[PDB]
Amino acid sequence: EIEKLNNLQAVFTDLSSMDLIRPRVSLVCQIVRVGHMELKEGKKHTCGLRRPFGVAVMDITDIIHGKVDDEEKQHFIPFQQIAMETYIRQRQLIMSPLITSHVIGENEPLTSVLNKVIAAKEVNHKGQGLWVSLKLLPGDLTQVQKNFSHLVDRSTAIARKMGFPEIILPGDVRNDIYVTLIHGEFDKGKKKTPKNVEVTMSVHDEEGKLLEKAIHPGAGYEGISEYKSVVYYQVKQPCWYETVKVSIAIEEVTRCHIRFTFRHRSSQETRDKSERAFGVAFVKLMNPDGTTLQDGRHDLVVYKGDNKKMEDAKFYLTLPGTKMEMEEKELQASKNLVTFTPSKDSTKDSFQIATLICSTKLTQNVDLLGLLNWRSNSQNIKHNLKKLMEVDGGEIVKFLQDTLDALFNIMMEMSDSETYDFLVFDALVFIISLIGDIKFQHFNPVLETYIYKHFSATLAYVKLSKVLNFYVANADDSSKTELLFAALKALKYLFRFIIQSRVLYLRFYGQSKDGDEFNNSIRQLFLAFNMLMDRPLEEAVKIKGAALK
Repeated sequence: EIEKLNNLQAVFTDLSSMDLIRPRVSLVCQIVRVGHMELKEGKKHTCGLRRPFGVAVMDITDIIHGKVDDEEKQHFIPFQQIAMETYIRQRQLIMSPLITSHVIGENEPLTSVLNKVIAAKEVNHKGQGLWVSLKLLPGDLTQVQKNFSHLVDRSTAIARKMGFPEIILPGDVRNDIYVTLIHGEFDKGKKKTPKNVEVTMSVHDEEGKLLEKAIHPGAGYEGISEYKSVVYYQVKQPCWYETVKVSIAIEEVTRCHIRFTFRHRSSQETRDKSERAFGVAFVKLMNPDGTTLQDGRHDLVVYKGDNKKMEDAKFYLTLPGTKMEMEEKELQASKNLVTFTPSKDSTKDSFQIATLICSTKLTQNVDLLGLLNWRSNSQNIKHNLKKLMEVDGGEIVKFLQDTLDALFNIMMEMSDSETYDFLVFDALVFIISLIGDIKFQHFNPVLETYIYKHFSATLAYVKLSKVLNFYVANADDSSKTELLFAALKALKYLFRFIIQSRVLYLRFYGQSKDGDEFNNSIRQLFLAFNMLMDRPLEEAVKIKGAALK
């Protein structure tokens, strides 16, 4: 890219406070050669094949620390090539040749050379490297492009962090799905020469049509229809560890899946293009529970058989894709012997991928979704509520609005179950406690936005007052101590919601008929607090402290 030659300016965004104070950060530049399979002259070879060449690494933690910052410094990061050690030491072996092995100078995965460079602080570059001026610019992409616009114009490349910052801004709309090709064990089949498996991933829809540009190889480069993995030479289980970026329409990702067509890229072009994907794995970006694909490792399974069945969405999508999917179908078949016939096409071949979904809207939780489906999952609402608190606030904050509305709906529809009242009470206590945390304190404006604009209850406040009055009435309960104490920790917003429900009652029924009863509840709550405090201090020293707080 001649246009990039003077515009090869990289900026990594989202680099949070804990990122800078990380003990070790290294600037790893992976150099992958693209072209022919074998570095030989004489035979025509396929173009566009990626092969491992080398990786340049420099520990830029102190640069990220900001200890030394200077544009003039053109850091020459030494380049480490893979050990192609088969041409120098062979010329001197006399009087005792007894050796049986093969030639392996490229077959090492890039993670191997990466770990070598990480361990060995010295790199024998032999005059090969790259010049860069590394400086840390405070702030995210915006103020970097505004307080350092000269260095970082809009034409400067944009790169984001593997993770999330300490301050999740409300409306951090993103769809950064980072797919890492950890490894894949693909059998050599009837070829003694190990297959040069290339993961030409293909985002097909539920109808099987390939999605274009949904796969982005990395920052500073646009999306592509299909991403081809590095074609490892005669490696039975290639280990790529190649991260690609997937940014599909966040509302289309439910109908979108990735089809992993594994093609053996032989030493010759006619063989390569005459060889189809002997095996194909895949994953669908939604879980069966209506949630998007969970963040972490997914153990794909490479199928075998009719390639027509491999490429037709109505079959391979319906067929299980991951090893967990093998287990799911097998276990559902164990109880029900109704037309569940396992296929001998299920070879031992399998694939491994990791999905770092950096997104805001995408849902990954079971009990939270069941609570979303409360109107049809009242049976699990007991368990959905019993397990919602272990759901991290990162998931809750995604649709806190619908969560709050659903809790209030549970309250109005079937308020008879005081058990669900208690569950919703404690879950809401935890909700407000986590929103008050520094992580989610900036959603508190959005929380109050919901309260003033989207709160949807008229008498739940009555039951909240009743339950909280019970909480203060049973303050001496050790099991209540943590529950009542955490309620105390956020009583301001609990009562903001209660006031919202009361005022909705007011403006929906005109006059406060139970205004006197309401105030009586308030007063009896005060005197219950009095009963709490006049109890011996030893039981609840810290609890009366938080009460005063």
